[PDB]
Amino acid sequence: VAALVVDNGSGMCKAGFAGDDAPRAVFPSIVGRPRDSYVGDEAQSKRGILTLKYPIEHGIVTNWDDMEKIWHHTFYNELRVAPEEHPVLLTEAPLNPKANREKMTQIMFETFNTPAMYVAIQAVLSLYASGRTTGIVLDSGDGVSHTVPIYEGYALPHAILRLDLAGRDLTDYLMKILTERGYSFTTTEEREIVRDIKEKLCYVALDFEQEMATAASSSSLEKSYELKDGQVITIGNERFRCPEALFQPSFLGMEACGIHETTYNSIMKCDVDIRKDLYANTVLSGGTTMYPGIADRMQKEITALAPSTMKIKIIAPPERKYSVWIGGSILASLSTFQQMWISKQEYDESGPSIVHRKCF
Ligand SMILES: Nc1ncnc2c1ncn2[C@@H]1O[C@H](COP(=O)(O)OP(=O)(O)OP(=O)(O)O)[C@@H](O)[C@H]1O
Ligand SMILES: [Ca+2]
Repeated sequence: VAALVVDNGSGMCKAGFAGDDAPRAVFPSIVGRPRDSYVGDEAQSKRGILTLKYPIEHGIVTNWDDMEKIWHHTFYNELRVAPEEHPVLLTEAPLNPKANREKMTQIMFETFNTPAMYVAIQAVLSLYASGRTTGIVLDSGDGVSHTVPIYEGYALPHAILRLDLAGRDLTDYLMKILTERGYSFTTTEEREIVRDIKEKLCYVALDFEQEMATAASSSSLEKSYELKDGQVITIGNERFRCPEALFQPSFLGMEACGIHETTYNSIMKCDVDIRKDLYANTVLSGGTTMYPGIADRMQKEITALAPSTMKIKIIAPPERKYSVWIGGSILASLSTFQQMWISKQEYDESGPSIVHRKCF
């Protein structure tokens, strides 16, 4: 029988069967409750009568009651399976606190009675999906961006960096600057419309200053978008100013290095003898890395920071929106992985802290 692959994020949850090339269910990480409980799409649609919670903040689980409700929904409503029948691979953020790993483990075995489980780092799974075991991954989702150096299958914790600027922040920023053109997007249902605008029309400029000058001298960069009621709006320099905040956190009032400088800073924290492997194997993952033009801009910026003789290669896989899930599916499918699982007998004997020596 097949193992199950579950990838829980700040914005979206992805789940399915080990061996498939895509997840079977993708839904919002939202739990709703009367002002008895609703999860996912139903919670968002019925949001008028409900109080909404987001159990995962910047990649870290903060509310365990609600996280359990998401897992019950994932098994019984979305995949339509019995947890006690299947081994279960779960995913976690880089630098997930020790206590969080243990509680995760406790709930699978004691609440859902899984015969087996395992937990792997999100960024490591993405690297695997690209057929590599050495490289540095930039993972940018809905709530957090990480840069993660990896060597022979092992993430290097001393060199991992965290930036709390991602897709959710970009959506809000686009709402703001579209107003300064005369439009008025402010409500929760309007936020969802602007999220669509962002995903369809936005892009990363190669040279920001020059792109600003092009937009100010003609309408060559303008694009249109039709709203539900038939109104057509027009967007110009907003198309590239929005994702520019990833490269300049100043735009949002943050005193922080951009995603290009963060990647270089992580590499510089690693042993001199491995840096060249990392420079030549920089991989992009997550929904927020989907912008057209993002790989060429990363290439340009890293080149200006690195030594002049250095070989720079940015890899941006076409399926990178789901490369965490696909990496898990690959791993849980390998017959040479089957003796890596934590069994329930092992749990019964050692308890939740067995996870530190089994999932290393
Ligand atoms: N084509 C696209 N262009 C730009 N942004 C996109 C695109 N598709 C999705 N996104 C954005 O990516 C985000 C979702 O990505 P992902 O599922 O990787 O994050 P997550 O796992 O929910 O969150 P995190 O990893 O931060 O915990 C959303 O903010 C969404 O608006
Ligand atoms: Ca994620």
